[PDB]
Amino acid sequence: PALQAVIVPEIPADEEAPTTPEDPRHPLHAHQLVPNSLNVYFHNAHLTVDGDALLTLQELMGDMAERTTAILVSSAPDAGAATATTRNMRIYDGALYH
Repeated sequence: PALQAVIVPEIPADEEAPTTPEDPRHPLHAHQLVPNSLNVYFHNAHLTVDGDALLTLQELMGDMAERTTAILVSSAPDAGAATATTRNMRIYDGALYH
């Protein structure tokens, strides 16, 4: 829910795409910076991105990631050391999906 706040402007038709952050037409200008938006989080890092750079968020949104979950897997010991008494004890290791 913090990701939908893109503050790219409505560029007038048949106009050049601004690149420097000194003009107000740039999305990283202080005039077009509302708090709790992606532009202030980019400016806190002081990185330079364009209008289409933040416009790629709306098509990056097409694939979603639900939530991270914990996976604990286990298996028997390997066939090089699998005997009648080692098969009782298994190996237990865990991982983090997403």
